[PDB]
Amino acid sequence: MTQADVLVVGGVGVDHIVRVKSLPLPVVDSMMVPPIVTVVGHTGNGVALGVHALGRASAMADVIGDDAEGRLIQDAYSAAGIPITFVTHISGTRRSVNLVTEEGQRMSLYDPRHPFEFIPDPSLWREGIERSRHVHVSIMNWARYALRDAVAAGRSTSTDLHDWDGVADYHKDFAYGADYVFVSAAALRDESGVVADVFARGRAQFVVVMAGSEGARVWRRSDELPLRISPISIPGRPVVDSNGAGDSFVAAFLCHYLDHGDIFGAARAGAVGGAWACGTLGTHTSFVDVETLERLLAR
Amino acid sequence: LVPRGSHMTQADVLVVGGVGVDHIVRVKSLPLPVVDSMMVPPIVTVVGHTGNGVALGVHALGRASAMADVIGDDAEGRLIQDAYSAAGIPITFVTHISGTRRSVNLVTEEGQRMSLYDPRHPFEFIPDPSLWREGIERSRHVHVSIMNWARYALRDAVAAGRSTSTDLHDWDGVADYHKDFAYGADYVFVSAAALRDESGVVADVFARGRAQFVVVMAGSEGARVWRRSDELPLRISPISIPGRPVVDSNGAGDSFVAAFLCHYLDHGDIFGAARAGAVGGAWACGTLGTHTSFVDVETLERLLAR
Ligand SMILES: C[C@H]1O[C@H](O[C@H]2[C@H](O)[C@@H](O)[C@@H](O[C@H]3[C@H](O)[C@@H](O)[C@@H](O)O[C@@H]3CO)O[C@@H]2CO)[C@H](O)[C@@H](O)[C@@H]1N[C@H]1C=C(CO)[C@@H](O)[C@H](O)[C@H]1O
Ligand SMILES: C[C@H]1O[C@H](O[C@H]2[C@H](O)[C@@H](O)[C@@H](O[C@H]3[C@H](O)[C@@H](O)[C@@H](O)O[C@@H]3CO)O[C@@H]2CO)[C@H](O)[C@@H](O)[C@@H]1N[C@H]1C=C(CO)[C@@H](O)[C@H](O)[C@H]1O
Ligand SMILES: Nc1ncnc2c1ncn2[C@@H]1O[C@H](COP(=O)(O)OP(=O)(O)NP(=O)(O)O)[C@@H](O)[C@H]1O
Ligand SMILES: Nc1ncnc2c1ncn2[C@@H]1O[C@H](COP(=O)(O)OP(=O)(O)NP(=O)(O)O)[C@@H](O)[C@H]1O
Ligand SMILES: [Mn+2]
Ligand SMILES: [Mn+2]
Repeated sequence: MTQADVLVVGGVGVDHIVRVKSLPLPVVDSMMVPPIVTVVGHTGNGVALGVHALGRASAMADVIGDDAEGRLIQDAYSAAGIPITFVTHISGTRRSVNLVTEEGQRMSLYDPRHPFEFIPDPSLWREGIERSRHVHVSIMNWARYALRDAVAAGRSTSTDLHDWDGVADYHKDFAYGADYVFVSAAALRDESGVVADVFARGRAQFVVVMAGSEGARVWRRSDELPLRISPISIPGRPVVDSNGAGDSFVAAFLCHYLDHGDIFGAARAGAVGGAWACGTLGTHTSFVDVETLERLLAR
Repeated sequence: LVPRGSHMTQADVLVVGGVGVDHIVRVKSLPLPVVDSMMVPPIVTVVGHTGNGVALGVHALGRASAMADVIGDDAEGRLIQDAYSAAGIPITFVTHISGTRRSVNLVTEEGQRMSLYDPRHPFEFIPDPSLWREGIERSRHVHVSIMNWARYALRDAVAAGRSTSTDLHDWDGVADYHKDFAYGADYVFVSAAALRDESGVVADVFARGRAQFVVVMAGSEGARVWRRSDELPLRISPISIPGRPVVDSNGAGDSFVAAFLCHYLDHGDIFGAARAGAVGGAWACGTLGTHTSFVDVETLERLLAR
């Protein structure tokens, strides 16, 4: 209802976390695992929580289900002080089963669940856009038009492409359409070439590549080479689950860049918080606050 | 930690322990691919696990079942609860902080299953026998699922002169965990899967336990029934159902057990019941993991005539 700093569009669901000895899975008919937790998650949700956790004002706009999980999300967001605007789809809330090893390897078994061709009433995101400084668009299929609207409304825009080929046409609208572009180095064949293209064919102001344990890479039009942002080791806090890490990174970065306009400072800030999300198990269970950030950012 | 739920009438089969929740994920193929993210069709969340299987199968066969287990104060715990009220099945339970059992089942378009099982209860946890003792009094037969605490339910059930049965599932024949169930129950079911010296284990069970007979289930190869009297196992042909091809062998053992019991309680024919269980198990193979479907009396009797 009120002004928000970051509007997140889409990307809230439910995650089922199974801790396994190692990946690829053994050859068995039945294997016993430690407790399988069920948490609210998915990329958009991560960013929103992270922003809110940093004292800033976030807000959600997504398609959830008339599920039990839809309602879990609903008053989970009411538990925190986070505005959520949703429409319910018959097909139900997105959810996923994530396999995690005790050393960090992650595989995600993802259930988008919504009709690929489905578009919610644009008022879903359009009202958010009027009351928001920045818009983070998560790569739900319909969310592309939110980005379209957001840019047209002269809001700063961001997106997370996640694993993306660097080739596929699906992600492309987000890659070329958003001001600040985040993507995981995971499936990138020619990062150099992919970045260069985005700069050429899109309104990408800069491109931040997240590469797990080896940190993150920041690309600028001005620099032919990426600025390398080393991963942060937290004194007292070891890595447990790198799920929600990207979203946490993004959350910190945005919050920092919205205030300072320093791109590297924000990248450093994102490296923290990204690292903080690793000290906890379970996607989007723990986020860094302001006080904790500034202490570690002096470090 | 004092039992509650709904239980008032006489029951044919009391199932002790073994109810939980399954998360079913349909996968392209197994062994799992090497990737960071792949999309799958809708992941359904259904009530399941071994005890639940027996109880449901019995219920589907026109007889009266009933549950006694440890569930959680979970959402999944409450899922189970009014799933059992949807059907006409009495459940009596105690709640543990650690929550309801769960499992993640990976299933292929070919039938292949991997189960990631979460017992969740403290291994050393024992509910107050009042959980199952009222059940035992209002029941003709007691099926004990190999939950660790269920160990004493069986003992109590036996002392109450009820006929008893259990499903040991995978068992090498060496572990001491299963032994109390193996030696303590009247009708013993075990999967041939991890049995190294099947013969010797049986001989032992008969010798050191009160096993009246032992039913070895061997998937696609049918089932073997052992008696003290015959030195060789009687082989029960796997049954092919007309109109219903094999698609998913998930739930077959529990289904086998339910049908067997219901038949043996009525007729006392062991080979006859064994044949019925073969049908019940085959029906579960005709079922896809996501649908809960058990054979009724009519289909059973028809196919048992064939
Ligand atoms: C957020 C999500 O992003 C990625 O998923 C996207 C796919 O990569 C896209 O290809 C597209 O999938 C569509 C396919 O083209 C096609 O199958 C069509 O039928 O519809 C599909 C659904 O639209 O869109 C997907 C997003 O909707 C990525 O692969 C996936 O891993 C990402 N989800 C993870 C995010 C987090 C936290 O950041 C975890 O909590 C989730 O469990 C992960 O699943
Ligand atoms: C029903 C379940 O039975 C079997 O699981 C038992 C284990 O084989 C036992 O060794 C014992 O495990 C305990 C360990 O001994 C102990 O050291 C500690 O690790 O705690 C363990 C849990 O108490 O007891 C287990 C039963 O509590 C079998 O291995 C397992 O596969 C069986 N579950 C299947 C049954 C169904 C439906 O028929 C599915 O829903 C499950 O996903 C299957 O896994
Ligand atoms: N082991 C680690 N040690 C320190 N920092 C880490 C570690 N793993 C990840 N990070 C930080 O967290 C960020 C996110 O990691 P990464 O796994 O690359 O994102 P991601 O794979 O896209 N996660 P997701 O958004 O769910 O797809 C990285 O860019 C680092 O800044
Ligand atoms: N592929 C199959 N085709 C036909 N009948 C089958 C097939 N698999 C199993 N059966 C029947 O179903 C019974 C159960 O077999 P089995 O898979 O060993 O039980 P299980 O291992 O306990 N599976 P579960 O129900 O999860 O405990 C067998 O004894 C057969 O009678
Ligand atoms: Mn990501
Ligand atoms: Mn079994």
